[PDB]
This record gives sequence, C-alpha cells and structure tokens, in this order.
Amino acid sequence: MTLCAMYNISMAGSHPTTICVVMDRFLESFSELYDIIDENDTDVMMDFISRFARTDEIMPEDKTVGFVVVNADKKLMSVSFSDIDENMKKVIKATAEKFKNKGFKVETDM
Repeated sequence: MTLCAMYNISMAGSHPTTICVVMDRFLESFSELYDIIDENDTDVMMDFISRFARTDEIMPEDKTVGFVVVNADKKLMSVSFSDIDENMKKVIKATAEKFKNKGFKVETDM
C-alpha cells in the first residue's frame, strides 16, 4: 500500500537524475527543488538526491503516485501526480508555475 513518485531532474548539462520520493514527500521535494534548481551548485546535488531519495530498498508493491519531469538544459517543467488534497494543488501548482520565470514550459496534470 505504498505510493512512491518519480522525480526527474536534469540540471544544466548534468544528465537526467531519477529521484524516487514518496507521495508524502512529493510536495516537500518539489518545494526544495524550486530552490536548488535556482542555484549553481552541482556538488550539493548529490547530497540533495541522497538526503531526499534513499533508493536503498525498493519493492514491487510500491505503486507510482506520479512523475515530475524537470530539465534545466531545455528548461522544461512537467508535473503529473494524483492522490493529493484539493487545496494542496494550489501550492504545488504555484511552485511549478514560478518555474515560468526560467522556463515557460510548464505543464500540470489536472
């Protein structure tokens, strides 16, 4: 009965990074992403992907709550996840929208 999410992040020429984060830590991950994404620290990335994503033990029962495509090189932002509060959409959407400042490419799953 576990719901995990797939957070894809690819900093400016840093290759695609698959960050697995529980649906519960989805909002948090995104909140911190909008911050780090606006930085120039390629080293802190590891500490971020590790601190957030454990990837130590995975199971089949674990379902996919949603995925988020984030690419700095092309400046693309896409969020597709379900099983979340209605009011939460406001915050999540706002954050994903702010990316427009450095990436007009913004898409969200209704």
